[PDB]
Amino acid sequence: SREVFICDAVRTPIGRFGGSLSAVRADDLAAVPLKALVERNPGVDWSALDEVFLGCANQAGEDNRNVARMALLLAGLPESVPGVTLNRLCASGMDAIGTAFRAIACGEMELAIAGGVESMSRAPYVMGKADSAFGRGQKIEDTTIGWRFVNPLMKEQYGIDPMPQTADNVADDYRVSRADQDAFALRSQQRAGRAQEAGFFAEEIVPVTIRGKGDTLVEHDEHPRPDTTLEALARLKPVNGPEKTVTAGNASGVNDGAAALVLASAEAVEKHGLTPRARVLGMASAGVAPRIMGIGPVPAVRKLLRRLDLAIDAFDVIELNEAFASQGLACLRELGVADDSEKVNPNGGAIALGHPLGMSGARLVLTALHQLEKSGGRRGLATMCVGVGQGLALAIERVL
Amino acid sequence: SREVFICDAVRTPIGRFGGSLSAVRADDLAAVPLKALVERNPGVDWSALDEVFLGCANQAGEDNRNVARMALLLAGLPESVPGVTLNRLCASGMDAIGTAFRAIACGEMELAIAGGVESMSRAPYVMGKADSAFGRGQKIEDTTIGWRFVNPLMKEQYGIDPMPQTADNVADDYRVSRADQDAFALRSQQRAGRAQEAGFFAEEIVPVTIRGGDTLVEHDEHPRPDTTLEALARLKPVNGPEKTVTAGNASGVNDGAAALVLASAEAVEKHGLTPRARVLGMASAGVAPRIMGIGPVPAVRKLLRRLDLAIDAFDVIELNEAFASQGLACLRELGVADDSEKVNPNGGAIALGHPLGMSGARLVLTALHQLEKSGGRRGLATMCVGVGQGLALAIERVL
Amino acid sequence: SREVFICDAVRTPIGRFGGSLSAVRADDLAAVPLKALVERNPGVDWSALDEVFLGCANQAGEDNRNVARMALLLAGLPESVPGVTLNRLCASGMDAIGTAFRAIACGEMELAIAGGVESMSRAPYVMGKADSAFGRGQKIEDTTIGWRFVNPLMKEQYGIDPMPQTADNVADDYRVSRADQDAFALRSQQRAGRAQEAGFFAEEIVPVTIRGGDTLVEHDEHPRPDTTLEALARLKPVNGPEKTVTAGNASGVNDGAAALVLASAEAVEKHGLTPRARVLGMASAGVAPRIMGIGPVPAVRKLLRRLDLAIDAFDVIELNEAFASQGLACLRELGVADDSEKVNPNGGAIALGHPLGMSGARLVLTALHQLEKSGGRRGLATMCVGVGQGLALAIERVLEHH
Amino acid sequence: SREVFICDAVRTPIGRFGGSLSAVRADDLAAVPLKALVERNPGVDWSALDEVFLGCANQAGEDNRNVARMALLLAGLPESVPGVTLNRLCASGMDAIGTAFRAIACGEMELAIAGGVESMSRAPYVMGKADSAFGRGQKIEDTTIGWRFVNPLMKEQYGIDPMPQTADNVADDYRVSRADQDAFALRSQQRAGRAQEAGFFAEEIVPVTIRGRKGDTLVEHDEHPRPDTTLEALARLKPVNGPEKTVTAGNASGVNDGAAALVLASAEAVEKHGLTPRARVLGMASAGVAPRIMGIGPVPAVRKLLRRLDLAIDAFDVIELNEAFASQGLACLRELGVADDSEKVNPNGGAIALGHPLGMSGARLVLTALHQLEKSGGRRGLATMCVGVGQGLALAIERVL
Repeated sequence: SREVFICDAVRTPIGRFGGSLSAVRADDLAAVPLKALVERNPGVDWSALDEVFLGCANQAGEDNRNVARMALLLAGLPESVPGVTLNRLCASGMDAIGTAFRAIACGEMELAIAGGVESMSRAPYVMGKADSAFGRGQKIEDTTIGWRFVNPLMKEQYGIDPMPQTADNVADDYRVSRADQDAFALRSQQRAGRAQEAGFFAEEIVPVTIRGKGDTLVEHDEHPRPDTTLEALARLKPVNGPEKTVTAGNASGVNDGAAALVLASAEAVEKHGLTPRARVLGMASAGVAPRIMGIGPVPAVRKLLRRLDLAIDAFDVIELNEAFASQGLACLRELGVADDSEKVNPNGGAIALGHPLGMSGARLVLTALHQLEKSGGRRGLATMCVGVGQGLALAIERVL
Repeated sequence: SREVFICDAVRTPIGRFGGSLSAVRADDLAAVPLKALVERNPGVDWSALDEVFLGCANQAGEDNRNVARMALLLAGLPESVPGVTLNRLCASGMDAIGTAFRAIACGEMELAIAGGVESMSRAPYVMGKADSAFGRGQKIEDTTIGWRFVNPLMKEQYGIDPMPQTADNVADDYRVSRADQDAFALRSQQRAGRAQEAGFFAEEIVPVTIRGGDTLVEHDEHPRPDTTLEALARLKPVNGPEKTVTAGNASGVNDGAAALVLASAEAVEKHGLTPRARVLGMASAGVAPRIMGIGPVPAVRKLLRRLDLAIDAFDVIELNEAFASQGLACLRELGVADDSEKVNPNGGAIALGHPLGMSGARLVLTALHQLEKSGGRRGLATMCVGVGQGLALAIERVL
Repeated sequence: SREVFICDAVRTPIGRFGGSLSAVRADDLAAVPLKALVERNPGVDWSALDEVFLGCANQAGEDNRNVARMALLLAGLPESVPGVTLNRLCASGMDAIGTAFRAIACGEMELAIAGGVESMSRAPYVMGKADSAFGRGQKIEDTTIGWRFVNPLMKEQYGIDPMPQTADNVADDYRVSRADQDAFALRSQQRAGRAQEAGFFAEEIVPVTIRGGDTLVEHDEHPRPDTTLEALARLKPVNGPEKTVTAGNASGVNDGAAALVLASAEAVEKHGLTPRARVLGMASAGVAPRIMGIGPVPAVRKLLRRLDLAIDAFDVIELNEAFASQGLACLRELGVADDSEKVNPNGGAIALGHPLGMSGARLVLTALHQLEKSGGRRGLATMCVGVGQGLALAIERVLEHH
Repeated sequence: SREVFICDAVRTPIGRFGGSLSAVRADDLAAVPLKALVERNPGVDWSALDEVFLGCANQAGEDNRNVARMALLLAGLPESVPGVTLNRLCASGMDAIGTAFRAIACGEMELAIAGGVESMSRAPYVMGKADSAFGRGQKIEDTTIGWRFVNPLMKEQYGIDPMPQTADNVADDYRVSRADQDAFALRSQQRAGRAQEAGFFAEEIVPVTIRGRKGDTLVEHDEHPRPDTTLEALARLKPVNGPEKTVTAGNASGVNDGAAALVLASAEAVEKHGLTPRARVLGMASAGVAPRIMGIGPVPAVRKLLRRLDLAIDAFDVIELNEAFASQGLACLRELGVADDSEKVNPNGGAIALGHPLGMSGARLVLTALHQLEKSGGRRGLATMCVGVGQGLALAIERVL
């Protein structure tokens, strides 16, 4: 192993479904943070960029045929730069970062961009080919979210629980009450409201231009509900019926966004005049039962911390993706961290900010690093649950 | 050094479009080699498997939402095993192996499976959402091959040349005659027919069970062993009578899957594995989309500069045969004879077909197979990528 | 042949594409005039209704599988009442009336409803089946307007000219200027604006209930009563600057339904109906598809030859205004002045819109309405048809004596 | 009401779903009987044809935008000849004949062609527009058979029972046993088998030629019959709607492709054009019933026609009762007072053997009733059929002496 440094990092705002980014093609959306990294670091010879690594969970729409390569071409990067796209659903953007990290760490590259994109607004319909002449069985399925082309052997053995059903399964199996879930969701809105007002998100964001009438600029996260009250949350009806616990209020949404980071060896930092902001420590993955996918981060974090020989206490910032309050609380309880820890999602998370699957994992690493710089903390841990039962964890350390 | 070894490696047969594997869902197809590797190596505690890495170029069909994880669950691997899917179009399967290699090389994992899948038979149609109430503008597009949801900025700047058009561009720009392309295609069919008859492909292949009573698919379906130079010389070019690329000097559209075991020294010792090769390294390069077939040249050169090796250092070169034109253009730029017996000794994709995600993994698997049969040392696997890339991966047989 | 009477007649307002009626399923929309006739004539034993005949040009969407029978059931008519749907594209609604007329005229039934419906807003996409395992050639086609599933034998022999191109072919071959087309369009907008202001259309219309709180849709959405000659003269032609057909001298894409009661002398007496007109007859004709707009000329001639009437025996002529070019070319062939006050006296489809299946029912309904207002005797309704047809239907107001 | 004659009449063979006619566009298929009427009757000035009327149940596919006019143009008929398409689902082709009849009977025209077409093989999929930006609710529906774009009000008030369910409802409410349904099915296959061997269908049929790189196929024979059907093979089939029900694939018609067309003429037109008058049309009547028991539709349609003509059912030498399902065939015969096994009912078999291309079937019933009257020397024929969403239609004819 040699050392690997995260240098510059930017993200787009995150839009609501059908919202402020809904007119931006996924490939063009993935380009925006790449173009911004080129314009923010003008001292770099971009023909020395070894690879662009992007996470993308869909890849059926405008993000088809390796959107990493589509996006780097659209962003103005030299045609000599290769690109590759990663799919670990919800954790694709974190996976891109770990994958760029491992490539640099064993000496195969010097300089890379890793991040992620999802346009859930523009997710297309898919239709299976007829497998016989004049086939009457064709159907179209929405790829915004959820299962399509269901394998009967998968449904039989593992189920096809929608994500909110998995979050109810976690609330049942780990005993996470409606009240604790709603209190977690309120803290995410409150912390994100304070961060919004302080300009913490504006420090992360690069704006998107919508060419419409006249050009407009998207600059603000659209998903947050900073006026949320505990009383409003307690009135919401659960997604899966009156005795369940998961609601639209204690869960993230469907969203659009992109993010990208520079990773570099020590030599690349010195050749290209980069600011090394953090060292990557490592990434680990784990499988769990698909029906309780939200608990994924517990064995992923434990595999990483065992190999790094570190306790959860060694971390000043923990970014635990808030796909659902039920699974966030259950992961914190298993790992021995207080429900309301100020070290965990200190500026709020996905319940406030939304969850464009491919982008989210890149956002978590980006914002952990950002919060370490503001707080003068040392170690950061980013972790998230993954559809069909996985977790992923990635640790960093601020450069002193 | 911190060595990474390729152990067991297997592949399905390769099916024609609408052919012998066309009834097998992409996810079930991917699961076939994973289940074969489990059954062939029962001394392994499979709960110690760190990751499944699969290449897949499409991911809109039965391969959606991370086919690596779908396939490992369908194959019977424990749910504790994570999976991730890579997309570098044509080279996805080679990228999977290189990615597993890097994860083990830097100490993050011990034991991985890497491979690839493509069901081009069962690739779906895609339809964009309406952006307006009562939208009249919707259309469906085929994802079997080629461009869909064309970005007009991509089309203006780099073009949207179909793969056979790029191959014609390489023929013109690198002066590769029709006659040279057709002779290359004939050698592929002849080398392939010999290897078939010798039972070489059968040693790589694990059979696919098709449920009707039940049948077994065991034989590669794409090869045309009775091909003649006169039969190739008579075909009309895809892009008109001036041009050189035909259906005969080109790969087709195909279905298949492959998977390899990769392991640290420690994992080999712990799980009683047979190490067969050491992975030396992988490199990628970009080129102009319009001549994507030349991608292997700067990828090979990047890898060989880092390893400190000349192209003559390799006993086997597996160069994907997407198009005879780009195969020859690459061989001539690299200083290797058109007809070299070191290059694709048992034939390539013109004969065997090209299920995108699978091909990269097949090239590594079969390079290692050929090294064992010949007593050679170093193998080089390389291939072009749609939208202008190349990938190269080098291996070395163990002593 | 016995006499056949038109009794009560009603229509929905006509909506724009994606406008005021765009949320109403085609079948529900067809039910609205049927239900209005039942509630307006509560005297009648509706179990004696012999048939519902509706026109509909599309029948792929919510109007699939015989919208006449769907609509009569949704309207609350007894399940004992049968229904049949007619498709002569643009003239389907007129054909429904003429078909009811003929059934009653040769004694096969006593009492019918005839009308038409179109929801061009909600027209679906269609997709051919794959003719081979793993077929790669599938596509989807919009059914809102225009050609789909094109037969190469039809394209080669007759062409697949879009409707506005056929209107440009009629303007070229019959020499109809841009300026005469624009002046014909202006007259339709002015005439319809006077008719709107007087409450003439409100008398035709029954409201559509939109479920949200519920709203009512009560007035035509398509008219542009502030239209000026200057504003029409500025519009760019559909098929390029050397052509004449525009958005302003042509009808639109529209939603609407209409229905009329038809009865024998015996049904009028038995059910206590008010007879308002007798049907004199219907005739159809084919022309070249490329000049479909001239269809009404041989249709009107064939009808008037059999009825032994000249064109000036008609107090009202409702000529569908699909395009000003073909309206003018038709009036000039029949010897009727471009600006006649007998022709479309309350304006036409350039103002009101053209929901294909409904328009033909609307023309007969509004011809009869105009006869009652003016004290006129005979009306003629005639319209052009896609792929080269014309249809013409003549009525005579029932006159009292002493 | 003056007299109206049926003159020449022809049909394609009936193909199976995805079978012998499956490569023929619906509009080209409809053109084949029209082209054959022209070639068989060169004594006609075809510029005097007043109208082509075709039945068609679907009209979403290659049959879109008035297939009557598309087909007469493809058939080579002059562009001066108008056409109109009727939709009464299963009865559309009978409706076309009645409609041509009524136009001639009240003096509005002299010479017409009437018939029907269905290509159930090539029926397309239909997809509703999204009613909102980025709508997630779109779906496609097969239009081969069955409900699409279901109205929740129709489902709540009347149901959306598929056709076989309606036939099970008729078997339950009218007490029609599985045994009687299978014996009815067997008689249809045996009668169609004898008619086939006798060349009876060959006299009705004009061939379709299909081209391609494997050469020409001449399609000449009905493909749906299973003349080797046995009672024990019928009795082994599993019912469509579960073990308690009676309707099977063996005691029901299928999904099929075909076209048919008939010449109708006034006395004067018969004279002027050198036509052979074969039958007088007596009349047509329609009736509604509950959609859930649509198979009983022919009972009130027949009773209404026979009341107005002042005829008893026994005045007919031939009854062509469409065999959509044996259950409704038998229920209708028992209501009209005609024996289950009558030799006057479907003497040459019916839709259980021959198939049911919706728009075409009603035209075939009238065509083949007239044919059987000519072979037998019978005087009066009755054609009747049930209709999806609860109708019947009945049409009566009289052989010219």
